[PDB]
Amino acid sequence: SHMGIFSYKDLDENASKALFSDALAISTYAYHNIDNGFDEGYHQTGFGLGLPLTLITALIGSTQSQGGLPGLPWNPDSEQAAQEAVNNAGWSVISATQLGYAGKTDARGTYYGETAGYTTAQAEVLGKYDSEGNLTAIGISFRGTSGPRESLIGDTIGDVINDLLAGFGPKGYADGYTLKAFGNLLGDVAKFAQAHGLSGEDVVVSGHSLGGLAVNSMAAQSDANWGGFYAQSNYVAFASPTQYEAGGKVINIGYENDPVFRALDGTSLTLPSLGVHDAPHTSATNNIVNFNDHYASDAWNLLPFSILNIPTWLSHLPFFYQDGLMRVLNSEFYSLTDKDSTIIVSNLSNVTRGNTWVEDLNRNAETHSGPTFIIGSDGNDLIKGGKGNDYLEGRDGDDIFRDAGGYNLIAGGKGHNIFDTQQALKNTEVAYDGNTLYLRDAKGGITLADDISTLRSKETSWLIFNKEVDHQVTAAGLKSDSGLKAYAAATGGDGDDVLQARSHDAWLFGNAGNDTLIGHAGGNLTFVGGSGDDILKGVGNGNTFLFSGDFGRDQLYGFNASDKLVFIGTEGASGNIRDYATQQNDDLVLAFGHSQVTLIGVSLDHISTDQVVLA
Ligand SMILES: [Ca+2]
Ligand SMILES: [Ca+2]
Ligand SMILES: [Ca+2]
Ligand SMILES: [Ca+2]
Ligand SMILES: [Ca+2]
Ligand SMILES: [Ca+2]
Ligand SMILES: [Ca+2]
Ligand SMILES: [Ca+2]
Repeated sequence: SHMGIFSYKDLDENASKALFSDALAISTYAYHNIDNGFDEGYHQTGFGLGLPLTLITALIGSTQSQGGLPGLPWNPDSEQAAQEAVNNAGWSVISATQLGYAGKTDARGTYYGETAGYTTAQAEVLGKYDSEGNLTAIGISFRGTSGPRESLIGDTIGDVINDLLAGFGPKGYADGYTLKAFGNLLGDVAKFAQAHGLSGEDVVVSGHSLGGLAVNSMAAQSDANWGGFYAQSNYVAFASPTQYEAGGKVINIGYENDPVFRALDGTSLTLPSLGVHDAPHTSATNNIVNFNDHYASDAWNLLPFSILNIPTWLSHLPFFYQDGLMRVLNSEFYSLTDKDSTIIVSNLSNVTRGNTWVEDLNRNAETHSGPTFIIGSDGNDLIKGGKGNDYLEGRDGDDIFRDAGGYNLIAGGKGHNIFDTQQALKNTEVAYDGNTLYLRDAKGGITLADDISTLRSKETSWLIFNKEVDHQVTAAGLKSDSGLKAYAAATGGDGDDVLQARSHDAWLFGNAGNDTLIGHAGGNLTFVGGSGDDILKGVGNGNTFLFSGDFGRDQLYGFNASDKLVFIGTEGASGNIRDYATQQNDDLVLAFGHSQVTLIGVSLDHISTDQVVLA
């Protein structure tokens, strides 16, 4: 059973999604929009010849963004923007007075580290309230490296000393950070929580980079300190160099090409710490790619990947975490993902998005495996899937998709979207159920694609060896300069349809409703019952029975040794059909949670491996 890439402990899927959303919001808030100008600059001028301009904007912003420097009257107030965002997510700062806290805070309510050597640490304490004003949850967020704009340089230097001691300092240092920085504050928050009827489980703890380290540190101290109040608190760490994994308290989320993420092994410095360190960790999402201008560039990657290579730090910036990971969370394919799913997140500048394909380069990382998910932007994307199984999501904007093989799901989203086969149309079998385009390649790989307006092929002749040809996708067939080409299919509607294959039908599409799909003597037919509970009557040899998503409860007659079952984007993580199977007398039931198919008069030992695809 898939629980989502951000699944946490034994929470149900909706609860862990809500926890993740809260964590990322408060983690982001701790930076007070310090990287607002970098965000604008990067998207406007990029990371290549325009990099000098990007850096200027990072420092002093514009009329539309605020860079690192405070006090420029033509910048917008990015700190107010940051407050609005965290308040919108349901969270508001709790004052030192409410907590009865005697330590240091600033005019924005931020809490400061308590011990000498830790006085540049920053934390935020926030509350979530019900519609009647009662406190229902508490959020604790630790800031990564940096500080308030007004003391940015001095504060950053103290942070850097803390960072260096975590890597090269005494054993125990990382573990000690949060206790030394915020030991007293955390005691007061616990008493305040208790006073309001809350327990440790009502607390979310988050933070990014050095803040992610602080999350792991707090978890590491939580069994013994503060009366054990926070032992069962919810720890969500972003871009942490460290992992605390004893007791399974922390989820460590980050991008594999972020050189800070997992830089330390537990808390230990190792040789990979100064190079590529992609050995998988049990608490971590090990295979999410930040597909940005640096990752995309062969020229940038002539330099060795290392935390000592400053350009590689592009992938670490908080705005990439906020924007990119919320798109993962909100993906149409989220319920199909697991902790270690390969996910490629489009994070290109406006300079490169129009000429660079988002694809799994597998750069500076262990070899990827399993299905690949590629998440587009709300802009116009170019997205390319590989030879294995792919889930491609365009979102808003006019997107163009390519894919090199296997079994695939494509969601074009809003906009005018195009699927580009890169070869002669005659090499692809094409059909349409009225909403979804079905494409089968010469090796039998099948793609389902939603919201595709145009199918693009590449044609040739003795005269012009390359010509792109666009085919408008319509209910009546593909329309191009040559005319209208009908689909070789029978297509039902929302009702309970009876569909009988005609001599040249290659597909039967029941669509919604409980349909009856009847084959023919020549076989070689693909049955797609669609949603609802369908009856599939196989006749002859070489038939394919196809099932995707929530496909209802089907009954399958006439299955034999020459037929094939294809499951794409269905419930369950296993790639072995035996795991789904139960014999009920003479019938074989294959169960996919809320969906299932019963093969009438079939036994499991009569089905060979190559008769089933689980994609
Ligand atoms: Ca700081
Ligand atoms: Ca990896
Ligand atoms: Ca898009
Ligand atoms: Ca593919
Ligand atoms: Ca789109
Ligand atoms: Ca129907
Ligand atoms: Ca149906
Ligand atoms: Ca069905």
